[PDB]
Amino acid sequence: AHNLHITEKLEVLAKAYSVQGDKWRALGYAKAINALKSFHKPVTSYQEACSIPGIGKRMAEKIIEILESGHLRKLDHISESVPVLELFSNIWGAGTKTAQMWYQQGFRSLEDIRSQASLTTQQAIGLKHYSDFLERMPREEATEIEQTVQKAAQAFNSGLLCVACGSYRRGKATCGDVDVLITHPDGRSHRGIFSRLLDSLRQEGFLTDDLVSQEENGQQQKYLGVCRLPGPGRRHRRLDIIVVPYSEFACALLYFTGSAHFNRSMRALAKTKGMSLSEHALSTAVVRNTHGCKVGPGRVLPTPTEKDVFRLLGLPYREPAERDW
DNA sequence: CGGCGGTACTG
DNA sequence: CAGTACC
DNA sequence: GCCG
Ligand SMILES: [Mg+2]
Ligand code: NA
Ligand code: NA
Repeated sequence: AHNLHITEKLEVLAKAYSVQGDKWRALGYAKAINALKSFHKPVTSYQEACSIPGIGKRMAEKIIEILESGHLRKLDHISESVPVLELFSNIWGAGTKTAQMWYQQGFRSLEDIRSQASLTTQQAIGLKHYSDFLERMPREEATEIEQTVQKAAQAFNSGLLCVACGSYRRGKATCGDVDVLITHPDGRSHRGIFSRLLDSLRQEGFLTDDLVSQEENGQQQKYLGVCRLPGPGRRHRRLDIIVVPYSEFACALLYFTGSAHFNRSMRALAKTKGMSLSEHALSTAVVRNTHGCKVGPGRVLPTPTEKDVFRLLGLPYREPAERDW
């Protein structure tokens, strides 16, 4: 953590680009910032800048301006719309397009949104839980939530295997939400159980809002919603559940454990090797066109364990706490 | 030049 | 489909 | 934004 004086200013720029919808420029910035944060010693030279992976001339020039003038002139020309765009796209279900649209329509505050904006069902829930959805819970509460789900699941099939993933599995002290993966060792009993589980969890008043939940489909893969533990002092928390076939267990676990950048790096690596990795499977002999798009499926490789995914990719295994990029 | 992860709901 | 979301 |  040796370049806070520069990265702190870059994260402001990255965030501005992000809420304005400039996703690839923002991405570039993210990789540079992350790089700078892992670099033990204070970069001291424009040459020493380019040196680092994720950093190039453009970014180097910025870092040079910050160490000499102790400032970044671009930070002074960030659009005034940015704080408002950030406020709006912090509503669950509203992204950069929606935020920019609301802004163009003259809205500047959540009060404007509440009173004048047209909201999707999701966004109305997002807004109702605006503050809650910005808070992190202690991992101890995540345990309680996982256990509430696990108990309700194992109540109608004790064979069900339930594991909390995401930041919880990566071992963080606090969690943004709870990610529960459910599967079954028998390979078939996982089918059409959202039906039973969600009903059970609604029965106990545990679920309060549904954000994403295709219950008309017998093939539902995920539930994204909102729960609240019983008793006083409790806040609404975001709950994400996925149910996967046992054969996809390792890939599902890897994906659902993250982090996001870790998943992307893994998947980017797989593609270099003519393979493909998703929450469903690791595939080989994947045929692609000249534009990187999948033109041919290939074969699914057997992956009983996360270790196998690493192995098939020619990588040393990493514990969840080490995937925390 | 041009890709930068791969996928699942919503409406 | 585009937008948003998941990790 | 970075990089092949
Ligand atoms: Mg999470
Ligand atoms: Na949002
Ligand atoms: Na629904």
